[PDB]
Amino acid sequence: ASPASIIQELASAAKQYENNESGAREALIAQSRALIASLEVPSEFIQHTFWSQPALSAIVRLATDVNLFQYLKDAQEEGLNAEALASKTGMDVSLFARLARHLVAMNVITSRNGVFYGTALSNGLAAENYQQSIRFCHDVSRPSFGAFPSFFKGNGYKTPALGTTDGPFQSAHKVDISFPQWLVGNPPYLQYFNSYMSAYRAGKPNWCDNGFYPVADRLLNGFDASVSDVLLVDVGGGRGHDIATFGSQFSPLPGRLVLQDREQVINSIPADESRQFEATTHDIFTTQPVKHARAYYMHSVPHGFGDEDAVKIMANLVPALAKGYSRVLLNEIVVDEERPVMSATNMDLIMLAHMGAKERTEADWRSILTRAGLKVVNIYSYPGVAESLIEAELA
Amino acid sequence: ASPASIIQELASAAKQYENNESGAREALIAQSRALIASLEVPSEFIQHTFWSQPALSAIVRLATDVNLFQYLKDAQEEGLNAEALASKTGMDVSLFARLARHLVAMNVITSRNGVFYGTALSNGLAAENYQQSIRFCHDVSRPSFGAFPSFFKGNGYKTPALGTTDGPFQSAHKVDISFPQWLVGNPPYLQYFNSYMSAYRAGKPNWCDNGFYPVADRLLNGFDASVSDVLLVDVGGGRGHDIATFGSQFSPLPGRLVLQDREQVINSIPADESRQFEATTHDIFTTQPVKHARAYYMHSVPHGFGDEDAVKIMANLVPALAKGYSRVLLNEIVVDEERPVMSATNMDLIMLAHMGAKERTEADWRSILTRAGLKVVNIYSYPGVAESLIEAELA
Ligand SMILES: CC(C)=CCC/C(C)=C/CC/C(C)=C/Cc1c(O)c(C)c2c(c1O)C(=O)OC2
Ligand SMILES: CC(C)=CCC/C(C)=C/CC/C(C)=C/Cc1c(O)c(C)c2c(c1O)C(=O)OC2
Ligand SMILES: Nc1ncnc2c1ncn2[C@@H]1O[C@H](CSCC[C@H](N)C(=O)O)[C@@H](O)[C@H]1O
Ligand SMILES: Nc1ncnc2c1ncn2[C@@H]1O[C@H](CSCC[C@H](N)C(=O)O)[C@@H](O)[C@H]1O
Repeated sequence: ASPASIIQELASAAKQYENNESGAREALIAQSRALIASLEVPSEFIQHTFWSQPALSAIVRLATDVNLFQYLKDAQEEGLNAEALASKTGMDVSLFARLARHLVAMNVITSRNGVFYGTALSNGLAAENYQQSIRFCHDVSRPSFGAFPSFFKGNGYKTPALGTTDGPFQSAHKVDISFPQWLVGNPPYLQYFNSYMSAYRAGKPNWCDNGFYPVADRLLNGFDASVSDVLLVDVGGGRGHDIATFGSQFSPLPGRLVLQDREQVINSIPADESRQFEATTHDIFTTQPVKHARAYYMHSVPHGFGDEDAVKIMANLVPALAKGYSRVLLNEIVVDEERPVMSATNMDLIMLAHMGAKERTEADWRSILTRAGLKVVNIYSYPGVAESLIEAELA
Repeated sequence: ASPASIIQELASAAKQYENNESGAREALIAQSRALIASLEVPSEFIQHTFWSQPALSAIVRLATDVNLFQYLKDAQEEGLNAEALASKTGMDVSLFARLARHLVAMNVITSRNGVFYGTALSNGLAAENYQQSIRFCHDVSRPSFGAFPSFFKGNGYKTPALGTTDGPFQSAHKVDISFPQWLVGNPPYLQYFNSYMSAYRAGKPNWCDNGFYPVADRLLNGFDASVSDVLLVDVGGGRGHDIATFGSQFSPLPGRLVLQDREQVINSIPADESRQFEATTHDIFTTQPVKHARAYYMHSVPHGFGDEDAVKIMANLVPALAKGYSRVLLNEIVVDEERPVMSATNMDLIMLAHMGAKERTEADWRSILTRAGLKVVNIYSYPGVAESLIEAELA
């Protein structure tokens, strides 16, 4: 694809974005990235990859220490010059200006006549769940990626055997314990991860949104309280962000919403009397205790585990499924390995960097499900979103 | 700015690029990066900044250990599938494909029907000087940026006072010596750096190219061998790539070209009977030994030093200058703090993370030059080129 060819494909993607077609925003972004690569000389690729981006990561991390994005949000259309922001942040003015000027250059904040102004991005990054995501990513994930070359040279360029305890995460952070055990042993990073989970794919269509999975036809239609008064269980749902969205979309609810996660996660949920779900403790490596519910939902859970654990996780739902009633809803990335895209590779490498795990093709998922005693009904996807929704049933 | 307005500017700069207008390639990349910023939601920014790019850096680093880009260059348009490259690189084929698919998604290589192919980018990165740049950047510069949050938290968010010994480089690499001393004390990174200086801005218009600095009218016109038989001294020219480029564009040369650097750099230059310059050792903090030359040229040298040192560097040329004849040519970034651009913020932060130094405005440079006993004749710039060309003369 020549630059002239990409310029045309970008202009055609822009028209579809203007027509508000699904995924056209994401397609317009990917055409813009392909155009950059077709134009940059190798020296510019070196400067962007190893100068601009590591410095951006460092400054954005430093932003969470000094309240930078919160000050620019509160300053609104007025903004703040370098002297003002240096005074609020407690920073040397020349230091601040130099760092903020990289943010301007990287399109994270804007400047005009010496004044700095928030963006929708920087205003969005001021929220506490993004603050804690930035901290987790820079303090925890970044060193694991930095250790890929030495670790894989040291292990013979082998895929980590057990995944849980012989990967780049353990070498970077100088431990011989698994990443979940590391989380529990290294506060505040368990809590940052719990906040992070409400942010890693936010602002994208949800599995249950309109045009994606037909929730109303498959779940609400035919829901039967004589079989079970539970409508949906979110197995591994974290603090509940996902099940909370579902409840808001499909109210009045005909049955209960049950959140399941580990006790340390469940205890972290802020008390709210408007809550529509019941926050419960359940370990996915034991048999599912809620019986015959209309739907059992997982999002970004078995993708962190090897084949045997992924088969157990799914098989532990089987004893609770009511034949001809209970849906198994697996909300996970399905790798199309003939068409690689960044949404899948990002998560696959994040899975390698933390859990020594991997993302899966439709064939791999079909195999884990069949071994678990389940079979696929249908797979649903939506343009622009990373994950698919695999509906499964008792084999 | 609005996406629909960036869409038009991108299309406008596309027309300018297809007319081969100066800097239009660089403006199209900039408009492409601006559109992506206007479209990406914060969660996508998080995944790109904190997953895609650190993963990209490490895979490009790992590529230099297993001869990847070279194998893809050898394969030319035939390419290699995952099993073949895994065999050649000595990696598990599953691990290789996962890492190679991120290079595909990030536009570093391409894929069709399970075959991977090199690009102009990956083919260019196979060259040794880029291989060593990659090694330097991921091993040496990467941890320096990674220590920015903790270092400036600890030092009070202050500019490094001395710069050389009190910076994030010393904090990241657990030393209290200067970066130049660290280089000498940590082979092979000195020589990696020396190769790196032929790559960090390669493929961009040089100061002496057509439409930039008028070398012929200012230097060749009026060259007077009765004053001196030396046409140009490159003060701090590394292994001589810049002075070699100059000699080839302006042959047959009317006078001598003299390179000056540290002996540990000069004695790393491959012996070459076709070379057009004389390779000499000279310390920029001693008086310039070559007397009355037509030009004394500096590229990316005093930007690495504080004000007092940079004055000495420029001042040490003054005793050698022939009044009304000798030109001083300083080829450095001139920061426009009314217009932040990646080309200057990149190298400014690079200067901070290695030398504790900074890039300078036109006011800063004029003040240093005046203190050195010099005055500015003119300042030359070129669309899309990071550096300017400041011509100075005896005050
Ligand atoms: C409370 C306790 C007993 C132990 C800790 C339990 C725990 C949090 C375990 C981790 C389980 C797991 C599948 C993690 C796998 C996982 C993701 O899925 C997602 C989306 C992300 C990351 C990740 O590691 C990540 O770094 O960025 C997003
Ligand atoms: C051999 C010896 C005795 C001493 C070592 C002398 C030495 C190499 C000192 C370094 C001097 C100096 C101004 C360095 C400043 C400098 C750059 O300019 C450029 C373009 C780059 C970097 C950099 O640090 C960098 O990291 O990426 C490109
Ligand atoms: N053994 C276990 N039992 C129950 N939950 C577990 C578990 N191991 C990991 N988890 C949970 O699985 C989740 C994976 S991250 C996914 C969170 C949420 N489903 C979302 O997509 O936003 C985490 O919340 C983690 O606490
Ligand atoms: N004290 C000193 N005396 C002479 N050269 C020095 C020096 N300190 C640093 N240098 C040289 O200054 C150069 C800075 S990097 C710039 C290299 C080259 N001018 C280019 O633009 O590509 C290095 O080659 C380094 O060896």
